Amino acid sequence: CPLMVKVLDAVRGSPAINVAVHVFRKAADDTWEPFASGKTSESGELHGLTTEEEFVEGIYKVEIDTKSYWKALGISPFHEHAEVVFTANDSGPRRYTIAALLSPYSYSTMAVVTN
Amino acid sequence: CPLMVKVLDAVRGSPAINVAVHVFRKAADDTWEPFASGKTSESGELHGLTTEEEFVEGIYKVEIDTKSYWKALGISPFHEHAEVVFTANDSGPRRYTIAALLSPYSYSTMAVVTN
Amino acid sequence: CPLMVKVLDAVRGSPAINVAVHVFRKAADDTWEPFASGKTSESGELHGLTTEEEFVEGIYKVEIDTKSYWKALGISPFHEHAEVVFTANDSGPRRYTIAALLSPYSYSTMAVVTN
Amino acid sequence: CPLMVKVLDAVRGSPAINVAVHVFRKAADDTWEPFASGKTSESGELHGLTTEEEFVEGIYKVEIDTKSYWKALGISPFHEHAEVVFTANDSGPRRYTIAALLSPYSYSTMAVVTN
Repeated sequence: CPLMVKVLDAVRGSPAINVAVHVFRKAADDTWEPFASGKTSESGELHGLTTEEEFVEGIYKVEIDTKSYWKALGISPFHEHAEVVFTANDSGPRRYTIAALLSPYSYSTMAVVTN
Repeated sequence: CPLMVKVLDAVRGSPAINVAVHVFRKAADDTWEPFASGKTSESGELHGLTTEEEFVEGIYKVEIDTKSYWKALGISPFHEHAEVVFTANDSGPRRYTIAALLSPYSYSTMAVVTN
Repeated sequence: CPLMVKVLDAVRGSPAINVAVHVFRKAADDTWEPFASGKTSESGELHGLTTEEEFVEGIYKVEIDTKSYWKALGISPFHEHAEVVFTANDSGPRRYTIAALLSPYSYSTMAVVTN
Repeated sequence: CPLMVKVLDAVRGSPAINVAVHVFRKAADDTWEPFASGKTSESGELHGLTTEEEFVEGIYKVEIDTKSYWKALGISPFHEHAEVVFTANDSGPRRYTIAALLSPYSYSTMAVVTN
C-alpha cells in the first residue's frame, strides 16, 4: 500500500466515515487524469488506492469531498473540497499517508512519508 | 477589500513574505479562469486582489505557491501548493480572509467570513 | 503591546468573541503566578495584557478558556482549555502574537514572534 | 488500551520518535498528580499508558516534551511543551487517541473518541 488517505472530523472527535476521495495524476498535456478513488471506511481510512507498480513518479492530487460530508451532517461548510497536491519521488523505498483533519471553516493536512 | 490572503510560516514563527498567490474563478464551461494574483507583503498579507464590483458570486480557487517559498529557504517540501476552493457571495456580498499556516509537510487553512 | 492573543472559531468561520484568557508567569519556587487576564474582543483579539517594562524574561503560560466558549454555543467540547507555554524575551524583548484556531475536538496554536 | 498518544513531525513528514510524554490526573487538592509516562515508539505512538480499571472519570493532562525533541534536531522551538487537558467521561464504552502535529512555532492537537 504505497498511498493511504486518513480523514478525521474535529467537530465530532471521530473518523470521517464515507467521505469520497478522488486521486488524479498530472498528464503530459497538463490536465488532471483520474487515477484512483474510494470512500473512507469506518476508521476514516482509505486503503488499496494503488500499487507499487502503478504509483510511479509524477504529480498527484488527492481531492477529499468535504462539502458533501458536512452537508450530510447538516453543518454549513466553507470549502468545496480539501485538495492535496504533491510530487511522488523515488528517493529509495517510500509509503505516503495523507491525513486531513476537518472542521467546517478550516482543514489541516499532513503527509507522513516513510521508508 | 472583500478578499484578503494571510500566510504564516510555522518553522520561523513569522509572516511568510513574498509568497505568490493566484486566484481563479470557475467559468460557465467548468474551467478555471485567472481572476487575480499577487505576492504577500512583509506582514504576510495580500490585500487589493479584487473589488466589491468584480467579486461576484462564483466558485473561487486560491492557490498559494508554498513549494517556491520553501525552496527559497532551502527546504524541499511535500506539497506543490496550498489550494483553497470555495463558493463565494452566494447569500450576498461577504468579506473573506483566507489564512494559511505553513510547515514543510503540513498546512492548515482557515477562512474568516464577515458580513 | 508586547503580547497579544487572537482566537478564531473554525466551526463558525469567525473570531471567537468573549473568550477568557489567563496568563501566568513561572515564579522562582516553580509555581505559576497570575500575570494578566482578559477577554477577547469582537475581532477575537486581546490587547493590553502587559507592558514592555512588566513583561520581563521568564516562562509564561497562556490559558485560553475554550470549554466555557463552546458550552455557551451549546457544544460539549473535548478540551478544558488550550494552553500555550513558552520562554519569553530570553534574547531580548520581543513582540508575541499567540493565535489559536478552535474546533470542538481539536485546536491549533501558532506564535508570531517579531523583533 | 483506553488512552493512546500519537505524535507527528511536520518539518520531517514523519512520526516524532522518542518524544517524552507525561500524563497527570487532577487530585482533590487541585494539584496535578503523575499518572503515567513513556516515550513514543518508531511509529510515533505511545501505547499501554493505562488500563480500563485505572482510567476512571477525572481531569487529565497529557504533557508532550516538544522542546527536547526540537533541540535534539538542532531546531529553535517556541513552546516548552504541548499540553492537552481534558475530562474523561463514562458515557458508554470509550477509547481516546490524543494526536499532536508538531512544528517549531505551532502545534495542532486532535482527540479521536470512539466506542
